[PDB]
Amino acid sequence: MLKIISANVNGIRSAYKKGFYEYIAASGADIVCVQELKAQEADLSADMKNPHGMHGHWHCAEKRGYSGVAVYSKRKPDNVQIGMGIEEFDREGRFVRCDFGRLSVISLYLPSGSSAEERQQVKYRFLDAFYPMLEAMKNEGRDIVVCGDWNIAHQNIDLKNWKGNQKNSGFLPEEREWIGKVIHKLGWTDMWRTLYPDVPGYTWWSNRGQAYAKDVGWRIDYQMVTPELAAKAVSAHVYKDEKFSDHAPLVVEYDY
DNA sequence: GCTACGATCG
DNA sequence: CGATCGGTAGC
Repeated sequence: MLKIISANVNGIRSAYKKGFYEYIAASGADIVCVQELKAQEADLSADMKNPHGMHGHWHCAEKRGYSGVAVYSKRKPDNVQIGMGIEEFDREGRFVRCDFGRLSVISLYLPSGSSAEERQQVKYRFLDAFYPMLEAMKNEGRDIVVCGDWNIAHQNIDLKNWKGNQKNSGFLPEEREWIGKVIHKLGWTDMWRTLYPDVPGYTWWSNRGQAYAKDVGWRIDYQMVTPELAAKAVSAHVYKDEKFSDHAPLVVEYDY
């Protein structure tokens, strides 16, 4: 079985002190896509680049302790693409792609717009520039899994307080509509929602109040999958036995 | 300190 | 409903 994990680690150095390194192996994952390294290559230990002898490819931001994504895999990729090919966003290290024969897996960290209006605008620009990339990849006809933190909840079921967040970055009408377009217009499959139509499956919880304790969370981490491979998905779960971050790892198993 | 990233309650 | 009520990671 092909096990792919998507985990926003909220600082790889921090997560490695919480037991995330051991989790990489114990999970039995074949491919692990991580987001928010919050570190540059020089700050990464050998074990943070190639954990447990796994191959690894990362894209770090130009600013220190910020963003950054990576893809670890037991198998050696026959091709690697660091960045979207758009400087505006590659400055922030938000996109990595690895090709494994007929398969391709991406680690994505989509920009947040909650800090300020200017960052919301930047986020919308990212949607504009990434949408055509999703359409192209979809047209490749090959098996593709885009894991990562998309920073958008799609429907009411995807967050605890949908009524009160309709004017907040992450659940704005325009954003929800964008996700909807990716799924239906482009034809991508929200793997979790298709596997478990009724299960909320939150993957993130705010630091405010007692959000985590009360399970006041959002589902903003995805594995968007192409049709053929999506139909081969057998199960998935949000790992919460341990906590290495304010995000929880999203695990999906495929009958390849 | 800084940067950067909405649950609670009146 | 609108007003106010931010913990964390790394610099």
